[PDB]
Amino acid sequence: MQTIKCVVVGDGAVGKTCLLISYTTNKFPSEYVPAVFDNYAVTVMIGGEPYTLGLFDTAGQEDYDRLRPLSYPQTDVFLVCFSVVSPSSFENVKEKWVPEITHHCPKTPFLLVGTQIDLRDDPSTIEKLAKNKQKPITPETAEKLARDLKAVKYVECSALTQKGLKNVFDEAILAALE
Repeated sequence: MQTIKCVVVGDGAVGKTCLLISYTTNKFPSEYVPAVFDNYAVTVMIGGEPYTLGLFDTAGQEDYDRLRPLSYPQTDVFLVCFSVVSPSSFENVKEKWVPEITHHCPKTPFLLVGTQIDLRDDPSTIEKLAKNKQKPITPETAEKLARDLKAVKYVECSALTQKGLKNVFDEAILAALE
């Protein structure tokens, strides 16, 4: 209980980096991304009881056989991030993440977060989809996928505005107790 380990991972997600950096100091635009990606540790004050928080993010490598599972994951909280503006990203959650989770041995609470709301497929974007007749998927269609097995809870956040972190900020504390 001295420290809380949490891992962050999403399916591709082009704005995956901007999501992590925006939390460190705000930077959705990420006009310029850093070369090598390093990990950052931050602590939050709560009722006067500061707790350290370790954030882990994949930075390519892979070919180094990092082996996240380490035959014994030390993560007590698993976070997932996906976009609801693209269709292929919707199936990717079930085609790869649903089965891949088996390697992690579903024995811990999972949280499903929806990001990129508000944009809901900006107009210029829905036009590009209209040509392929894809159309964006609604959050209700995604919520059913989480309740397909045993999703603990689902939440939506807007990174474009500070309305996204405020939603996942209160929920993040709940995991701290666990």
